[PDB]
Amino acid sequence: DWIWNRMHIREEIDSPLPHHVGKLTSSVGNKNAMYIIEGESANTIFKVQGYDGDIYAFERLDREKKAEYELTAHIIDRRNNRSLEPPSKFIIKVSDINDNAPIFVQKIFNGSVPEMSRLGTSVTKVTAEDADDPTVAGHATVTYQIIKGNEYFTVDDSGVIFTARADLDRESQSAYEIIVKAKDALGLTGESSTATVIIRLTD
Amino acid sequence: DWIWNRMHIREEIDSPLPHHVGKLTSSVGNKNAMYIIEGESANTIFKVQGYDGDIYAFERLDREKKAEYELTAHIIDRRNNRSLEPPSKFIIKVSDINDNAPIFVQKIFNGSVPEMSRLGTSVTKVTAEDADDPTVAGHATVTYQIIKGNEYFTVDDSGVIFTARADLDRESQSAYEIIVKAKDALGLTGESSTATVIIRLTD
Ligand SMILES: [Ca+2]
Ligand SMILES: [Ca+2]
Ligand SMILES: [Ca+2]
Ligand SMILES: [Ca+2]
Ligand SMILES: [Ca+2]
Ligand SMILES: [Ca+2]
Repeated sequence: DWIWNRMHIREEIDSPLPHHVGKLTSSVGNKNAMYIIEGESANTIFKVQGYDGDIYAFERLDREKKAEYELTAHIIDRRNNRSLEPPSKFIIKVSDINDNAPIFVQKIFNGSVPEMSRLGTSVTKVTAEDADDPTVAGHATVTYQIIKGNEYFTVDDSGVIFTARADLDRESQSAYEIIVKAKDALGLTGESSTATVIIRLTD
Repeated sequence: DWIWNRMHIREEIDSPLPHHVGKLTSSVGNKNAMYIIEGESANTIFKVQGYDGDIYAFERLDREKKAEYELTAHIIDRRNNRSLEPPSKFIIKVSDINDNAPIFVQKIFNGSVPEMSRLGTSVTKVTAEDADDPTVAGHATVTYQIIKGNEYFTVDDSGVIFTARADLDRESQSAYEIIVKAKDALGLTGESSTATVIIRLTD
């Protein structure tokens, strides 16, 4: 279905308040009429600025705090306070910007793998989460790199760590401490965007 | 009735092209669908910019040239070119700015009034035309001032000229030339802003 009862405003707008959100339109043509709103942050963050039905935002918004607001519109005869229309529900949607980097879910991950496993043996999985909107182009798309120990292990872009060599010998080294870094597809990183993986070689 | 199938963009936008108009929303689905538009200046002035159904304008607009544009939106599966919704009609409205001053096309008006008429006697009506939108915030509200001949006549903000004295005497002076200035209520005046009124006393 087509969804038309929506307004959209970008988060984190850094030009001077207030900021234009969108415009209400009722077909009545009583010019004693006024647009009135109620609902989530109606008349605090979002205010009508008239007489045309324009709604403005009076705070900078963070989609990661609240991503949308449910409001209801009216239109009122200011002579007699009569409601001229049925009220109309709508949503003000806060449009995502890429303002978060992926952050690992743990400071230290642990795994193990038998010594002398074939090249490309899966060891363990690391995970970083990006607080941006995962339905927007790439904003919460996470990619991974090993930045210390990449000669010994590789990582795929799901965070899966694999042996990078077929000759890992427990006698030479029984525990690797490797450093992983995460970074969203638009390049945003990072700290808490690194972590450590302790990988023990088993006998 | 509430009219939700609308977008609005201000005319005579001075910042870098291109300029955000609004956003289409289908509750569909893919994951493989694309927003496609047709209609007045679709795909030349107005283009979808992807992938969330945002429309942008690629020219500056003049409401006085064209005030609105009828378009139809589609949502199409990229794979097989199947439509995924019935099309939806919508209008892109161009929001007025105050960029026109009242213009006198007729620059000489003629009126008459009996000599020795009382103060406040109606003489004639002058009219200047303002090309902006009469439904928006004073933009085409015309006001008038007398800038020559104030001692003898007044003008109201509807352009009606009145006697300013009860002793206008046909034997002493049978004809006056006053000059009227028009400007809109927001102060905009320009090159065609004055007219002469030739007033003759009768009896
Ligand atoms: Ca944010
Ligand atoms: Ca991100
Ligand atoms: Ca964000
Ligand atoms: Ca214009
Ligand atoms: Ca205009
Ligand atoms: Ca004007």
